[PDB]
Amino acid sequence: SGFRKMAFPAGKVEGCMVQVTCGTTTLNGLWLDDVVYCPRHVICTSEDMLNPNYEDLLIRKSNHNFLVQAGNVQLRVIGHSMQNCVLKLKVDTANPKTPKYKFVRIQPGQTFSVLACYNGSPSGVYQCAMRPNFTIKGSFLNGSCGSVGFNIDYDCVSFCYMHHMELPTGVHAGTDLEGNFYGPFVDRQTAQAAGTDTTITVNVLAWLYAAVINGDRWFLNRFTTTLNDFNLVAMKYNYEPLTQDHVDILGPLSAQTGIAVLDMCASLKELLQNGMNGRTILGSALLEDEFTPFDVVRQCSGV
Amino acid sequence: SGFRKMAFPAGKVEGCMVQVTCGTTTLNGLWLDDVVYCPRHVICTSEDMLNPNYEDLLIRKSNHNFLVQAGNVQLRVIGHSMQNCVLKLKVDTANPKTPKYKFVRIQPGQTFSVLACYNGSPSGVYQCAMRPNFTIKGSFLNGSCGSVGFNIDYDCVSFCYMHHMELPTGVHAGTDLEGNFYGPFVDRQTAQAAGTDTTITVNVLAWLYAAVINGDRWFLNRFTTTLNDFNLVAMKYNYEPLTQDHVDILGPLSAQTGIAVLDMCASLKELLQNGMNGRTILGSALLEDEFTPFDVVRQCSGVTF
Ligand SMILES: *[C@@](O)(CO)[C@H](C[C@@H]1CCNC1=O)NC(=O)[C@H](CC(C)C)NC(=O)c1cc2c(OC)cccc2[nH]1
Ligand SMILES: *[C@@](O)(CO)[C@H](C[C@@H]1CCNC1=O)NC(=O)[C@H](CC(C)C)NC(=O)c1cc2c(OC)cccc2[nH]1
Repeated sequence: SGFRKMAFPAGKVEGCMVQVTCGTTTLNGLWLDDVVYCPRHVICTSEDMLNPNYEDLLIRKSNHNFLVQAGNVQLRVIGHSMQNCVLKLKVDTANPKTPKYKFVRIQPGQTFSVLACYNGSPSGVYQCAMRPNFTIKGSFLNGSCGSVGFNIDYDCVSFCYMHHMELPTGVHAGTDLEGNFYGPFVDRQTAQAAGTDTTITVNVLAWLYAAVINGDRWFLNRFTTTLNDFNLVAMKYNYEPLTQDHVDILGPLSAQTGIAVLDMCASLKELLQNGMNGRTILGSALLEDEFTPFDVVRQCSGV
Repeated sequence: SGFRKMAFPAGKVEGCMVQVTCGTTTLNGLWLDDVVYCPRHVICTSEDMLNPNYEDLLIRKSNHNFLVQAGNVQLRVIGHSMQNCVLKLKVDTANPKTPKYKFVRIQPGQTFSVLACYNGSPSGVYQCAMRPNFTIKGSFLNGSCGSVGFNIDYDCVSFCYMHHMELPTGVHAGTDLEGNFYGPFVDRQTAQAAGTDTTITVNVLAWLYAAVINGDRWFLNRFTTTLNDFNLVAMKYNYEPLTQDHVDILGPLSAQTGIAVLDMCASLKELLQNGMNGRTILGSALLEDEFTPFDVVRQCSGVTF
């Protein structure tokens, strides 16, 4: 029993983190085979970062301009190219710790594990969710650029995130491993805002099922709602609409607890309209929305 | 910026997790150098666990009764001994991935990363706080016994926890790496209840220092207090009393902010006696008590290992 924000074991990724320095700029890189991936703004100086013409800045660079260190050993750069906001630094040595990996673009509402690194050295691991406005609520300080987010399926690491920026509001933004930002963000040194931060409804419902599986039911009620009437109320509160696909994804949690999805929706509607008073759900005073249905199934199946 | 429950990178521990099996009973063990550590109840059958005599049950076992596997590779057991509730098995191979490590016994309020493991395979990592009642609010399923909790310092992994038990309330109990349980629990198949829990005062204060570091300081008041007077008051609100070590580990955050420890105790005292008055701290109206001073420091300054 029990339910906790849980990340994947990061050992397979820890063996891929390196340090990338260009001039006075340093951040993290991801070393897979004989390629090191890192945010392209490492080639920038403090002045270039205000408005960088990356294609212009990149052509004026040589291989020896890039200092790549894997722990103690320094890796010799024998080529370099750009794929959107990701610099690809070819090296004369293939990482012997390269695991089975793939590059994927995660969907909003989905979760992944982040391996926060500084100076190429892992520092901490935690789980994040790709929010509807394509930001993530992480913990990133100066020098965390180049940190990656990932999921693991058996023996395959699916890389989905590389960190680039912290918005003025304190949330964070980044790209997939092909260098495409999540959201309307750009890698220039400017204050940038995201779209309205809507709540991942299917995740909140999954988290309510987890609370019930762990013996908490004070928020349940005998009322019921139609899918449309629930979505009417949810959208009023800046919640994402619940699709029939979401209803289907919640099936296992419904079968395990015996609470129909539309029954849980009636509970959430009451919570949204009445609040939680001073009560808590799984120790939280707010409705948690960064647990996916699968995150709940993996921790609550058989409980 | 940002504040999260953050676990340590677990690569150094993942390379040490193995599976230990006796008969049909299987759990996790910790492979360090040429010794594997694991809960002693692996030697029990399902019925043995109801009322085991581990000394008697162990006398009937030999080295050849122990199946130790790293993945699918068997590690031949060449020696066995019992230390409290932990079984120590000498194997013929020294773990090449053994990291710098030490065995430590933590205090209530200290946090550590748990590497949840099943059949010797790491499955998840999350941060836990040792409650004052010597339980942890973990997430453990069948086959999780032998999972360890740890901290990482000078490239050294300090092992502090090995999983054994789930309580009826849904919390969890275990031992240190010397087999000594945290709290008054025993490795037996019975429903055992933990004492009444309390809030970890030192961690709440650390969380208040965190808010002040971030410019959120409305709660800072003009009063101070003695350590003794605060402890007597805090206990009336189900808060644990502070020790001299607690005051000392709060030192760095006290110097960083310029707020004396006993001054912030007086501020917390007012929050307990008067409430928040519809206000929040770091975005929450709930006082957080599972962030140690180091966690606040390690996360407000990005220390690596
Ligand atoms: C990377 O480590 C840079 O190498 C760093 C990310 C963080 C810094 C602190 N916490 C983090 O997560 N990223 C940046 O500094 C980026 C660099 C861009 C992509 C070139 N810049 C920002 O994240 C950024 C800039 C500004 C800004 O300007 C002016 C105004 C307000 C917020 C802001 N964030
Ligand atoms: C280990 O994996 C066993 O090897 C397992 C712990 C969990 C199983 C699911 N989630 C967990 O955390 N541990 C046990 O099953 C222990 C075995 C002891 C140490 C011999 N037993 C319990 O945790 C336990 C027993 C009982 C009980 O009796 C019957 C009544 C109520 C609760 C309870 N928990």
